[PDB]
Amino acid sequence: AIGEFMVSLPRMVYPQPKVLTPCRKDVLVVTPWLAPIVWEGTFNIDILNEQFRLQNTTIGLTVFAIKKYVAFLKLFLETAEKHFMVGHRVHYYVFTDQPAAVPRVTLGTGRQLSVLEVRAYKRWQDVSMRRMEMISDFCERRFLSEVDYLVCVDVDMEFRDHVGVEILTPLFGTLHPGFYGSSREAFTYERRPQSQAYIPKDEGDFYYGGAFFGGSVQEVQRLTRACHQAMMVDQANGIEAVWHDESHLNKYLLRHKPTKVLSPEYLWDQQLLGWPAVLRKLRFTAVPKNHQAVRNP
Amino acid sequence: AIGEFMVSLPRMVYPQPKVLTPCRKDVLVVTPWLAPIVWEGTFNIDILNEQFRLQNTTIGLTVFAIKKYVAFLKLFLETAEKHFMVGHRVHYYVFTDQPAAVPRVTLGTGRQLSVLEVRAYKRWQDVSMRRMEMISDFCERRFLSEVDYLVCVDVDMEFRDHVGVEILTPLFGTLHPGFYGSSREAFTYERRPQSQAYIPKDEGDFYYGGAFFGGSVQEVQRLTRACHQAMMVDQANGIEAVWHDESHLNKYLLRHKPTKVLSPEYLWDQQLLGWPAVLRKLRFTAVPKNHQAVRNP
Ligand SMILES: CCCCCCCCO[C@@H]1O[C@H](CO)[C@H](O)[C@H](O)[C@H]1O[C@@H]1O[C@@H](C)[C@@H](O)[C@@H](O)[C@@H]1O
Ligand SMILES: CCCCCCCCO[C@@H]1O[C@H](CO)[C@H](O)[C@H](O)[C@H]1O[C@@H]1O[C@@H](C)[C@@H](O)[C@@H](O)[C@@H]1O
Ligand SMILES: O=c1ccn([C@@H]2O[C@H](COP(=O)(O)OP(=O)(O)O)[C@@H](O)[C@H]2O)c(=O)[nH]1
Ligand SMILES: O=c1ccn([C@@H]2O[C@H](COP(=O)(O)OP(=O)(O)O)[C@@H](O)[C@H]2O)c(=O)[nH]1
Ligand SMILES: [Mn+2]
Ligand SMILES: [Mn+2]
Repeated sequence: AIGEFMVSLPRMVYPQPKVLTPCRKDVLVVTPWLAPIVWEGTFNIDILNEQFRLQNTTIGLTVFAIKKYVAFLKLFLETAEKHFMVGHRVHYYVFTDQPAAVPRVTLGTGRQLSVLEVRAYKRWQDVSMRRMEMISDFCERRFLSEVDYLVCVDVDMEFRDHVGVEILTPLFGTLHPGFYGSSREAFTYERRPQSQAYIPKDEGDFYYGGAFFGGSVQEVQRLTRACHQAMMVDQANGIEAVWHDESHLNKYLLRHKPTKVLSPEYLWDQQLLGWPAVLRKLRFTAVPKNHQAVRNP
Repeated sequence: AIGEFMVSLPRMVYPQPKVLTPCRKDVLVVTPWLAPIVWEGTFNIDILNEQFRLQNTTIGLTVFAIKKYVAFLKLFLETAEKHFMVGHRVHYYVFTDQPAAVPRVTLGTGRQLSVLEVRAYKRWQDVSMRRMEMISDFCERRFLSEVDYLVCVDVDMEFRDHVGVEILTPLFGTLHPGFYGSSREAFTYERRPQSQAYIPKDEGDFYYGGAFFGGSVQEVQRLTRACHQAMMVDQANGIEAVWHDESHLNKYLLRHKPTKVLSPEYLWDQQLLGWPAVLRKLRFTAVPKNHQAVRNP
């Protein structure tokens, strides 16, 4: 459940926080709207685990595995078992056009998997974009009754290190690995004024990755609903945003500030971008793929 | 109101946050439980003002002016008018044993003051401690149906700089100005295990000042009820905590982590402590007083 009130912790022994020592001297750890930016070194996971366990927190994890992308599920789920929310209640939701192709994966106690059969769109752009509509629909159909928080990710990925309750908050986005160090004019926002996802060169906080966002079920429902509606308006106007659902996610989070922002520890591609010193851990990373081959028959 | 969901902001022009530049290099700006620690340089007040105005936020401010402390009201209120939550709805609650002695203070638009008549205790310790009971009682009688957040402060103080919506959150405490750089072993927590306020030497995050705390009405009601109840247990057991209400406030916030922590900018004494480099602003500060003279006939 999401408790309405602060919870009471038992006695705990851990190092005292140091007021006169910054937890990181190399990165921004809070946004100008006072949302934590989650980097290793900023959180004590034992405290957070207590707070969230005391509320019997249940986390849904949504993933789409349409057409050839069912091949990514085995490694995705096996690594999630090792690294994602261990110790907490987890409900995986695998959206797929091929229920029988979902691999058998042994789950830890308190963890379960639902397969949600959905239609496959022809264009990969549509498959990716229609995730917003499908997530929104199932929030009403299933998620509101079943989980407290939703975490919505790409399937062509693997967990390599801890991804836990430190990310949970009403609404979160994740710094895109290609742009965390970029100025807002280099951000690949949709720049056509006619698009609902339009963002001018003098606006923008961060470039958030479409591959990892989430929040309470109610906030994720609103975000996904609003993004879908924006895409439908664009469609009616003959427009498709440069980066599809990610463009609309960025517009949404520009205007509705997330209450936490995850660092690129949470969304990385090691082959493409290496391992900068600023990343103490690589938690959730790309799996090599041949885009053209895997996206088409 | 305290909106259920994130609000939508209009277009805004402000400097882009810099992921690879820490906002402060000299202080901790986030706790190990991912609560912001509020210092100048961590927040953009324009973004926060928009967020809270869109919710039509009403902030209540409680202050006790019992016996000779009515003398502090004029400067307290006149400076609050210049610096506290300007632009937002404010409801001052002045608890006093002398309603007729409350000074006439001119208020800006959207701001109101209520005088709550309460009993005077003989001992200054009891006057200070009974604030918990009194705030708790009025949370139910009045604050629940009248304001969104409550801010509870000492009266022997003046505002010298901005104190605004950046502090608002479900539950906040403030770093005591005397001890922000101290190790936990040095904190003047209650150390007798016979007291409900007991905290052993290997526990403690910060030493919070009893002169400035707050949060949602519901969280403040819980904190103040719990502190009063603990004080009554100690009294039945023949013990009074070393620092009275502050000792209990500290035990409470140790076990129920605050969702923001305010830096000593928000609670200072310049005569005692000067103006250290770590304080870029001095926002709410002690008015000199002769403790013995003002606390007794
Ligand atoms: C100034 C920096 C210039 C260099 C930026 C380098 C990374 C670009 O990244 C792409 O960025 C797009 C938005 O602009 C989409 O998010 C796309 O999905 C993403 O590629 C995906 O994520 C990537 C991390 C890779 O895994 C790629 O294979 C994926 O297709
Ligand atoms: C290692 C540092 C050694 C030096 C510490 C110097 C500040 C001490 O502070 C007192 O601390 C107490 C708890 O231990 C109570 O909070 C007391 O109300 C407070 O004095 C109040 O607040 C102070 C800021 C002053 O305004 C004082 O006049 C007040 O009575
Ligand atoms: O044929 C497809 C194309 C994409 N997707 C889903 O849409 C996500 C985003 O697509 P992709 O990973 O190819 O985008 P990229 O990361 O390269 O931008 C994938 O992770 C899958 O979950 C899918 O299931 N089948
Ligand atoms: O005779 C008194 C003593 C205490 N107080 C209230 O209790 C608060 C805390 O007492 P005080 O400021 O004297 O404590 P200190 O800050 O010195 O520790 C004061 O700000 C007043 O609001 C009061 O109204 N009358
Ligand atoms: Mn992907
Ligand atoms: Mn005082």
